[PDB]
Amino acid sequence: RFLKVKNWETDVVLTDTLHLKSTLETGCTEHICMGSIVLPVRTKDQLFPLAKEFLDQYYSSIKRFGSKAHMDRLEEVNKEIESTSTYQLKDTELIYGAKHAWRNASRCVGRIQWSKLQVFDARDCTTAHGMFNYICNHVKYATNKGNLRSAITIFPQRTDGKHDFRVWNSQLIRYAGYKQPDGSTLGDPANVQFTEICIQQGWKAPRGRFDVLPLLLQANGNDPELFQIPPELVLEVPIRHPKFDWFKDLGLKWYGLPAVSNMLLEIGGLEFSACPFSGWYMGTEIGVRNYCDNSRYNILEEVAKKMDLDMRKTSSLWKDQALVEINIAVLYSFQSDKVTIVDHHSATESFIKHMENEYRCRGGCPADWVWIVPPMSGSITPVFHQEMLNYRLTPSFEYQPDPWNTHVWKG
Amino acid sequence: RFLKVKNWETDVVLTDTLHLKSTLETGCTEHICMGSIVLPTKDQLFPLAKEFLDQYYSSIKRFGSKAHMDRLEEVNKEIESTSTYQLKDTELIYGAKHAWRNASRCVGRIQWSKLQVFDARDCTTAHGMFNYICNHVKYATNKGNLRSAITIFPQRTDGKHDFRVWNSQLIRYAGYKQPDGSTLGDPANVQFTEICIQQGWKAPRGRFDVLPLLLQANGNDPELFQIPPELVLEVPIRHPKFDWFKDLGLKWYGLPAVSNMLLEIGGLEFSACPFSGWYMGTEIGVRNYCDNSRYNILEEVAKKMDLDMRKTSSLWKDQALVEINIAVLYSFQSDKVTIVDHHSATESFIKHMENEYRCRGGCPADWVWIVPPMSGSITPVFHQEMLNYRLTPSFEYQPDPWNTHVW
Ligand code: HEM
Ligand code: HEM
Ligand SMILES: Cc1ccnc(CCCCCO[C@H]2CNC[C@H]2Cc2cc(C)cc(N)n2)c1
Ligand SMILES: Cc1ccnc(CCCCCO[C@H]2CNC[C@H]2Cc2cc(C)cc(N)n2)c1
Ligand SMILES: C[C@H](O)[C@H](O)[C@H]1CNc2nc(N)[nH]c(=O)c2N1
Ligand SMILES: C[C@H](O)[C@H](O)[C@H]1CNc2nc(N)[nH]c(=O)c2N1
Ligand SMILES: [Zn+2]
Repeated sequence: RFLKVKNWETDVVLTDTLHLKSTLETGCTEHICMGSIVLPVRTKDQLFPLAKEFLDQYYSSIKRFGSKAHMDRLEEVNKEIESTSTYQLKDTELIYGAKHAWRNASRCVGRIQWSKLQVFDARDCTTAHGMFNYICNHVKYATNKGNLRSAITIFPQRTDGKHDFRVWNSQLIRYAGYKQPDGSTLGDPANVQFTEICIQQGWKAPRGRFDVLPLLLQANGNDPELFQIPPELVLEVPIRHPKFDWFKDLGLKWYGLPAVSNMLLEIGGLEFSACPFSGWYMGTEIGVRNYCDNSRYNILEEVAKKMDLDMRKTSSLWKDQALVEINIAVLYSFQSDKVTIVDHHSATESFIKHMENEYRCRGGCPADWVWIVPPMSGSITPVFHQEMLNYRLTPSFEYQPDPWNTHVWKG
Repeated sequence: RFLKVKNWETDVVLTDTLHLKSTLETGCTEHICMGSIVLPTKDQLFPLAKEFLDQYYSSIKRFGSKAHMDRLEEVNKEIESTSTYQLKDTELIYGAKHAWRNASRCVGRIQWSKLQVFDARDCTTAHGMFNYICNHVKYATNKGNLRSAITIFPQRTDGKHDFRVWNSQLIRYAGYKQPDGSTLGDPANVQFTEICIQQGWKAPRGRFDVLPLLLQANGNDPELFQIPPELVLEVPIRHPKFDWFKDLGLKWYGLPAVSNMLLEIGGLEFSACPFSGWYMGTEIGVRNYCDNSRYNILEEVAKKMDLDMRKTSSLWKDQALVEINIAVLYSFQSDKVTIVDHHSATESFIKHMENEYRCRGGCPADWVWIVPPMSGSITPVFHQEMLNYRLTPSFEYQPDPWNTHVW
């Protein structure tokens, strides 16, 4: 079967066949769409088909499908599964698999970049100290003094589900949040609960507005351990505005390195529960969401007060006005310090070229419109006007429950 | 089977049960989401009639009463004998209000129970259609104090006698492709303008020419009528700070009046059912003015503001966008023509969703349409999970009449 998508600005129509390779389920049915819902231990029996389907894809991609090497590898994996209940990926398969999980991530606007990903194989790691070292090397490499390079570090896969590797941080670099007795929050409200865990685990909190959190790292199902990232490895950008000289005195800064650490990477039915990955920011992530969400730094009012905007009626668009100036400030600041960042115009235009290329060479590009459209100025970006199809391909990144909810404390 | 929706700003979780009463199909499957796609007999009729009459009688707390049973009987008898049936006035009004209540793409549904219904089922000719539509236009406009209204022409019979308003909205501007290669006016209406010209309209050939109505009665060939100019309330666009803004020569009409949809009530199909409310400011300022395939004015405005248009990263487009939208709202407000900004409208919709969840067990909503086309995440709907599903009575898209009509 063929599915068509239309761009309503260009009338360009594309045809999807790749959706036929999807088997995992969406949340939707013929009677309900769950497109805006945020969140909508394996047998031998289920594992070999998953391994086979992955190795078939890998061997096709290298133009060796049905070769002796392909068949010998299926045979070798089959025997390893029957003998040991699992199997190990070759380094080449791991690299391919991690690049493909990114290529297949339908909520990611930055996928034009998917084939340039540095993969750090950390499957020989055994302790939380070893994980700390691996993560430092990833941060230093990816940062590259501001010229950011995408990278992922892949710790040992799940075995019985009782020996998982996990990074408890949701991203490698994040700012502490502290709920005050008077109900206000100091620092980032998104990280209050994780900050509390850190403190209980014995972190000495500086209690400021931008305290970089310590890593909490679990190796081999053991209780997690605290480590502080060397501050010299944490690149930060003070935020200022090209015209408004009072903007700097808001005291805002942000970190350069966005590095998601709470997702699970599935390749060939194997589960990598600790696979931190990093790219670079699109400016709206910081300027729109991190600064302006009501439940985050929530700076809209203070900025609009300083701009002397008419704040008595929402219809003056004061919030929209302040929003744009904050976002100019973020892009200006990153650019002035030579830290990689991309604006939402450039990123979405590149995504559309990526998507057309995918349709032409791969037969499709699963994309989640709800997430791809930027959180400001939606319809003046080309993605707003682009019909998209969302479906689930493996290899994939997946959500997983936060580890403090599931961990069995050894004590 | 019982579904939860969460707001990620407030942590409020609501439980949806209303979706189980859902009838039509979404276009999604378990394998593929099509959430972003813009367009995804006597025997058939009585179940549809019964489903509707049951909900109606339920709504007036008379479910299972003799009057309920008697009406179901009357309607069964009428379909068996005539192949169709007629709605009572009370039913028609309930149906129309509920079609709006059910419109998953409409942010303005807090208003759904205040809808003036004009019953034009007695209409027989296109001149009649024109008269009904002028009265709707004048009633709804109410000298700038807009009032929601729908006018309902006769229902489909054998499908060869359809009433249709050929126009996509009662009030729209002409578009003309020029020797230049550019487009004069609204590029969204080029094809329809050509049809008008073909049918005999003398086009003034300007940037903002109000199109004539093309009305089809009883499946006859459509006829042209110009809406009295004095009934079309328009607003010149100016900016409260930028003196030069007025010289762009921009204006928009005050009354948004969708005329191309099909209203389905109790299985009956009302193919001409123009309805109107009032504008959310972004509809004009973001979409009508700034879409590349619409009036596409961003460049011209940015230039008048003397922004750095060298690099996308200076956010020149974003700056100009906010200003264009400030001007739209200020102009409508100064001239006292009802308008709502996207902040106030989405705040109201969240309140309406809570009402619907508490009082009805849910609210079908299409997030892709509900979130405004600028400043998405600074409106509360962005952080609200929504479930989209199709309830009847409903408004539905239908084929453009010119592809369907035989002359
Ligand atoms: C290289 C520059 C990149 C840019 C500009 C970028 C951009 C983005 C943005 C804006 C989002 C939405 C984030 C949000 O709203 O919180 C996102 C989501 C995501 N991206 Fe990327 N991305 C990049 C690289 C990467 C890399 C290297 C990977 C993995 C190898 C990745 C995988 C993902 C995944 C799995 C999501 C979904 C995250 C979630 O559900 O929490 N991206 N991307
Ligand atoms: C009273 C003020 C109203 C407001 C502020 C409002 C708001 C809106 C907005 C912003 C849209 C999206 C339009 C677009 O993006 O092109 C919309 C769509 C829609 N509304 Fe409303 N609305 C109002 C009244 C009504 C009424 C009175 C009805 C029916 C009686 C209605 C039914 C619909 C339907 C069916 C759609 C989807 C239209 C389509 O798919 O083309 N609305 N509404
Ligand atoms: C590699 C890269 C490049 C550019 N940006 C990034 C940062 C992405 C961070 C995502 C942060 O999102 C936070 C805030 N809201 C939901 C949460 C992420 C999330 C939450 C849930 C429940 C599910 C899910 N899939 N994803 C990473
Ligand atoms: C009553 C009211 C209140 C506020 N605004 C309005 C105006 C809505 C007009 C809708 C016109 O929009 C045009 C351009 N994009 C979608 C399209 C309407 C539409 C188009 C298509 C192809 C399908 C569909 N269901 N609906 C009406
Ligand atoms: C409820 C809704 O799906 C939620 O707020 C989503 C919307 N779109 C998003 N888009 C991105 N890129 N990131 C997000 O966190 C969200 N949040
Ligand atoms: C492809 C995509 O669905 C299309 O551009 C949509 C997005 N959201 C929209 N939202 C509204 N309110 N109106 C629209 O016309 C659209 N267009
Ligand atoms: Zn869906």
